[PDB]
Order: sequence, then C-alpha cells, then structure tokens
Amino acid sequence: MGPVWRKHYITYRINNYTPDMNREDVDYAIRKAFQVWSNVTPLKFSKINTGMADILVVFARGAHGDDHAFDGKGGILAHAFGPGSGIGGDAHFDEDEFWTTHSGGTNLFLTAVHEIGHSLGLGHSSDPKAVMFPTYKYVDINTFRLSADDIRGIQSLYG
Ligand SMILES: NC(=O)[C@H](CCC(=O)O)NC(=O)[C@H](CCC(=O)O)NC(=O)CCc1ccc(-c2cc(-c3ccccc3)cs2)cc1
Ligand SMILES: [Ca+2]
Ligand SMILES: [Ca+2]
Ligand SMILES: [Ca+2]
Ligand SMILES: [Zn+2]
Ligand SMILES: [Zn+2]
Repeated sequence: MGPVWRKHYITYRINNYTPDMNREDVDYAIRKAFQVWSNVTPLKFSKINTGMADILVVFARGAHGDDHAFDGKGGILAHAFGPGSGIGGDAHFDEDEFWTTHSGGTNLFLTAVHEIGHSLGLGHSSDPKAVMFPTYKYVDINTFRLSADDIRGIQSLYG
C-alpha cells in the first residue's frame, strides 16, 4: 500500500493551461474530474488561483523537471504523484498530446479522473472496466461512472 492525504480538505491549482482547449473548458474538465472522486468519499476539493495548493495541475512537454519525462505525441499521456508534500499529489499532462472536451484527441476529463485517482493514492486496477485500468480509452462522458472496483479502492483509503 502507499500514502494518503492525512486530511480530507484538499486544494488544487492549475499551474498553466493547454492551448488545445479554452480556459473555461479546462477548468471544467478538471472540476468535474475532482467531483467524480468527491461523490464517493468524504473528500472536499477546492480550487485556488494563487498560493500553495496540495495538488498542482501542470501541462508540460518532454523533460519537465521530474524523473519522468514525457515522450512526445502518443505513448505516455500524463502522470501523477501520490499523496505527500511538495510534488506529492501533483498531476502532469503531456502537452504533446491533443487535449479535448470530447472523443477527439485525448479527453482531458477522463484522463484527469485517472490521474487524480493517483494523486489520491490509488494504483492501477486489473479490471478493464475500471477508470484506474492502466490505459486510455474514450467512453461517453455524459454517462461515465466509476466502477465498483474504483469505489472500493478509494474507500479503502478514505472513510
Ligand atoms: N508507455 C506508456 O504508456 C507507459 C507504460 C506504463 C508504465 O510502465 O508506466 N505509461 C505511463 O508511463 C503513464 C503512467 C502514469 C499513469 O499510469 O497514469 N500512463 C499513461 O500515460 C496513461 C494514463 C491513463 C490511464 C488510463 C486512462 C483512462 C482510462 C479510462 C477508462 C474509463 C472507463 C473504463 C476503462 C478505462 C478513461 S481514461 C487515462 C490515462
Ligand atoms: Ca506522449
Ligand atoms: Ca503537491
Ligand atoms: Ca497539446
Ligand atoms: Zn511530470
Ligand atoms: Zn495510471
């Protein structure tokens, strides 16, 4: 097992915005992704626009300051650090991907759901129907729901 936030009130901040999408559409995708996890836990998420946040959201390309360089278009889409101080919790998205509000390119909302799972301390699921399954695939975003496995996983960390 890994680490967890030793608190239930968790802040996030968007460091910077992909030019792929409009600013409002980015904020929304991220907000809705946090809400997915909020809906099945006691966790409360708050966006801040300046200052120290628990989870920093970053778009960057190639080698971008950690031990985990991105790899251009395709392959790695994003990654996130487990709960902890400093870079802990932070979620990074590869700017070399084309981020979208829909099924075009790589869907930011679905990807954020997956990465925030990691930011909260989840690992991967062996269940192909779970959002924490290790590879991207588009599913209808209006009908999207966490799988029972995702809910089991997150509730085992936060009660
Ligand atoms: N070359 C690679 O692709 C490597 C290989 C994996 C490894 O060995 O680390 N991947 C990597 O390095 C990184 C690691 C970071 C992470 O895992 O988040 N992974 C990645 O870059 C991929 C991260 C990702 C994983 C899953 C999803 C999604 C799943 C779903 C979904 C919805 C319903 C049902 C089923 C699925 C919607 S969206 C989105 C994004
Ligand atoms: Ca990539
Ligand atoms: Ca952090
Ligand atoms: Ca891009
Ligand atoms: Zn990174
Ligand atoms: Zn993952």
